[PDB]
Amino acid sequence: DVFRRELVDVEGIPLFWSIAEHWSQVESFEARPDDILISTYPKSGTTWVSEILDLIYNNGDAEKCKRDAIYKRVPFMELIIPGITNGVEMLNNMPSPRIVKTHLPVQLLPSSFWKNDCKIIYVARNAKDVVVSYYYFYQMAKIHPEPGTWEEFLEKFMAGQVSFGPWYDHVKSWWEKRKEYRILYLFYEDMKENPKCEIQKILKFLEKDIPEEILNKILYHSSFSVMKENPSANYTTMMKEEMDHSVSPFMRKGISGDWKNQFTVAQYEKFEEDYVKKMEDSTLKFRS
Ligand SMILES: Nc1ncnc2c1ncn2[C@@H]1O[C@H](COP(=O)(O)O)[C@@H](OP(=O)(O)O)[C@H]1O
Repeated sequence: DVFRRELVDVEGIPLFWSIAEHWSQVESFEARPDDILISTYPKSGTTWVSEILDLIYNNGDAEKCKRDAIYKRVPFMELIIPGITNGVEMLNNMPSPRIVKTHLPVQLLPSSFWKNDCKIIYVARNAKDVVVSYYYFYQMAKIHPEPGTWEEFLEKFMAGQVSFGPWYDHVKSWWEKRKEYRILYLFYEDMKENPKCEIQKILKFLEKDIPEEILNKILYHSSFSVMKENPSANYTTMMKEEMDHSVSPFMRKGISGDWKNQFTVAQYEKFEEDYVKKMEDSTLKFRS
């Protein structure tokens, strides 16, 4: 059974066992100067931004963006599972310009990205909404260990004992990294509030100037209501053994503030006290 195993340490970070097993392929990954890397802590808007980028690259052409599932159009680089998928292989075989997905902490990113000085789009999301999204994702996406109860999972999340390690260090170190490499550092909440503004930021970062009409096409097709029902974007093409949407759909709620529905008041107060200690020295600021 490739599913439901315990995580394995890779350079200090808990990762899926099969990523650890095939780490050589990941560490030696060959980037290209025109790769665009989408980098996120899990559940922070990866799919949303991936779809936006593929829409941009296809001039808003919805049919072209249905050429394959999002996880084939924008490969999850480090995800290697025996008999199931190999993100590195998928990317090696992909023509430029490539859009690459990762969740690796900064210190684990393949060094080729730095050597090629790639542009990177990092997406962050408020921690409370992330842990809620991640709890349900752990339940449905069977590569993860069992999450246990919400209480148990929340404690694991606070302790960084989850796939890809602690949220706190992930977002903080990627934020610091923006001084060394070209990183457009976006917030899920900003995309919720004014998606047009955020897509315009992406376009500027990519040095692309497009007609208003194309921008509006991209906006329309990247909305939650459209993506939720789009089988090329909503992960329903995944084998049921890998993702069981009857447990929880991938496109779950797509809002900011679902944390209020999940956290008890006591859990919230405890989480905030812990958060302040971990985050007060970083210049990073979030809305919940
Ligand atoms: N177009 C969109 N607009 C808003 N949220 C979206 C979205 N597409 C996906 N999401 C949300 O992004 C989260 C998945 O993130 P990732 O792609 O990084 O795994 C899920 O959050 P919820 O579980 O809070 O609904 C999902 O519903």
